Amino acid sequence: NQALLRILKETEFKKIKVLGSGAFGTVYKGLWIPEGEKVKIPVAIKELREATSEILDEAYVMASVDNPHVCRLLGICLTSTVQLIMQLMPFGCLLDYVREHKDNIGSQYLLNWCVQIAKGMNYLEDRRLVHRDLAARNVLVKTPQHVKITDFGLAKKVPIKWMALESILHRIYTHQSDVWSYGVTVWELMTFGSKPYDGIPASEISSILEKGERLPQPPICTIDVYMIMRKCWMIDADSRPKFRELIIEFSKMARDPQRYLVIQGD
Ligand SMILES: *CCC(=O)Nc1cc(Nc2ncc(C(=O)OC(C)C)c(-c3cn(C)c4ccccc34)n2)c(OC)cc1N(C)CCN(C)C
Repeated sequence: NQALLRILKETEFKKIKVLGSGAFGTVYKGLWIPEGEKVKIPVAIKELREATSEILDEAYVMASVDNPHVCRLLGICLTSTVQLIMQLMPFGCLLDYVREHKDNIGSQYLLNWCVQIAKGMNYLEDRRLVHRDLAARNVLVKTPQHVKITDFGLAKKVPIKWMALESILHRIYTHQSDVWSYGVTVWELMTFGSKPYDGIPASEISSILEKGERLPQPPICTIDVYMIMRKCWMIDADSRPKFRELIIEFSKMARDPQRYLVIQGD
């Protein structure tokens, strides 16, 4: 379906402010002004490094993602470089959000985020799509009660500390290895943005995983919640929970939020 992806001219969008920078490229805050519309849509713009060699085929797939908890590719600008246009999420990423609001985040917010992230991942799995880079930094906040998974499709700088053990050792990526990354993302949220395995070099992560060591229990987590994270990090990938079951588990817990998370002043 070609029309779901808009091909933009360079005159249609302007870059206003830098939001983040890395080896991938740069993400800008900008404005999209389609020619005959007289509207100014706030957008985020990611300019990829020059190719030196297909990604339009992946762009159409990213444009067809149709779920309230996964970011959709709004448009693409094809020159020597490739620039991706998406809706601006005005509250930033969930990683920065839980760090800045570490004092006043209730259990209902946290468990609802876990549900929405699982809903987005379950949608991707039903489309037979693997994300490969699920992390708290890659969950964006449209509104505090509405989050979206971003950066889907960029895979087609290794995020070792979020990867399943079989991804580190065998470079095997499946939906069950996404579940492992989901467990680390939830651990990031429950610790209000702590760095996983802080201090340990990335070259030693596969070793400590092989010895049975996992991320510690967050203090606000009852054992009921922590055992869900623990099951996401089982070596046998098929034993890990499925995103379908994670939606059901966290939905039941979001109905009685104080029973499952112990937060000061909740
Ligand atoms: C976790 C770091 C972060 O995301 N910081 C951030 C994010 C945003 N909002 C926003 N909106 C859309 C997109 C996006 O879809 O980009 C696609 C790839 C075009 C992004 C975004 C996505 N990736 C992969 C990023 C990497 C780095 C930076 C942003 C993105 N982000 C805003 O909007 C204001 C700000 C923001 N920073 C400045 C943090 C806000 N401070 C107030 C903390």
